[PDB]
Amino acid sequence: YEEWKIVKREAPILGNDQLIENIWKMKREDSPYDIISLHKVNLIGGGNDAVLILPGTWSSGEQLVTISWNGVHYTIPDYRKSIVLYLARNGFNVYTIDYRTHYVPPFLKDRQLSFTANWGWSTWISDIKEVVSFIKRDSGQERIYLAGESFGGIAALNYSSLYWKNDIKGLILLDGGPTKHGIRFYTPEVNSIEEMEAKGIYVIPSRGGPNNPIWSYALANPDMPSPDPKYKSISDFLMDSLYVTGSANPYDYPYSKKEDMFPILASFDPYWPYRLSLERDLKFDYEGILVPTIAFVSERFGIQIFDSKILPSNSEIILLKGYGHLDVYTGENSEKDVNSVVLKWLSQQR
Ligand SMILES: [Ca+2]
Ligand SMILES: [Ca+2]
Ligand SMILES: [Ca+2]
Repeated sequence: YEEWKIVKREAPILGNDQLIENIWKMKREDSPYDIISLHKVNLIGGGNDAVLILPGTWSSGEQLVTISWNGVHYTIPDYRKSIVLYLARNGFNVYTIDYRTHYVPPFLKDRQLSFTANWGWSTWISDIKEVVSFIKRDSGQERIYLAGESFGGIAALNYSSLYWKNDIKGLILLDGGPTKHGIRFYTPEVNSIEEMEAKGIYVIPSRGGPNNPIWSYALANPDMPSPDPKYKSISDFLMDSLYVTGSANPYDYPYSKKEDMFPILASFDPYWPYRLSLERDLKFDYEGILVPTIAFVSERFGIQIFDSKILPSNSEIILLKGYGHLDVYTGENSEKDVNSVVLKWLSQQR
């Protein structure tokens, strides 16, 4: 349990052979599935500094680097469309974490998932801490840049509220952070910890991931019939389902593409613990965080949901006009609107 063990050493990234990946794994407690992992990406010959990116719900560090799940590949990553690869190409040591969710078998159900009952904030925060400690030694930085996507932005802020003084020198929120008072991709099956155990429902399933091969089928066969007869094709149905949820804008700028969206949905982890959301009770102190911050907010999703008032005083807020949630993370226009802007912001800190 104690140590990080190397599992992939100096491995070139598919479609990006100037970039290399290292992966380490750490056993945690107390079930066989309590494992975390850490990915590092840098240019051949080395990168500098340290940026850690926290994935969002059902996401993983693996997804953030190779748009894959357990080595199952759905596409070839484009560094222009990937914050991790883009920052690594531009000279940074970039790291990203596989949460414990990345080790859950997709076929488990109901009470077989009871080992996730205490996958709450102290667990997640402890796992992020182990990664940060490793990064400091690996990169040589006393403090790091911490980025977060969606849920990962809340995680970044929560982590920072506890450890910013010794660990964090800059925050990058990519459509993620505390949401507004009572802000209403699932309808909750449980509403408390007691109900979770009473009903034996410990996780929220993804509508993508290994248990939903529809996305991958539809990328290869986009003109097949729609399961919902309102639409002319399966791809039409799936892309419009993303539109309706504020996840994509297929119809106007930034012109979300199935080639970008379907691989993301396909490569998610199957399950996410209820415990994190059921600990809405826990108060984190965001008042003292004196860290330079850049926050990106999608017009079609984030502005409606995310609360700007609770962020550090520094914060530069970038509104992404036309964007759905997932457009923040992929697509050819994300290079101009997100990735290059994060790089420029980082250059202003140095
Ligand atoms: Ca140092
Ligand atoms: Ca399916
Ligand atoms: Ca077809």
